Amino acid sequence: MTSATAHETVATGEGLRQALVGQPASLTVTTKDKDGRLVRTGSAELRAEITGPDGTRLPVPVVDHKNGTYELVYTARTEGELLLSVLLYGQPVRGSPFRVRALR
Repeated sequence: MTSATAHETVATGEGLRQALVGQPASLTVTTKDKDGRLVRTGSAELRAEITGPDGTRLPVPVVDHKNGTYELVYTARTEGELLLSVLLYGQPVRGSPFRVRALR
C-alpha cells in the first residue's frame, strides 16, 4: 500500500453542505494517494472540526472503517452558516473548509 495525501482525499455527504439543528449530519471521507488511487489502510491521521457563527470551535469525530473510507458525523445545535474543516495529516482535504447551512 501507499500513503494517503490530503490533496487527493475526497469527502462526500449531505453533512458537507446542510445540517438540521438537533439532527446528526453525516459525511464520508475517502483517502487517496498522490496518483489519485484509492488507499485501503484505515490508520490515516484524520481530524475534523466545525466552527459556529461566533467563532467557537467544536470537534467532529471520525470512525475509521477497515477500508479506506472514514465516516464523520456531527450534530449542530446553533443555526446559521457553519464552517466544516477536515484535516488529513494536518492538511485540509479537497474542498475543506466546507460551508454548511444549519437551519432551525
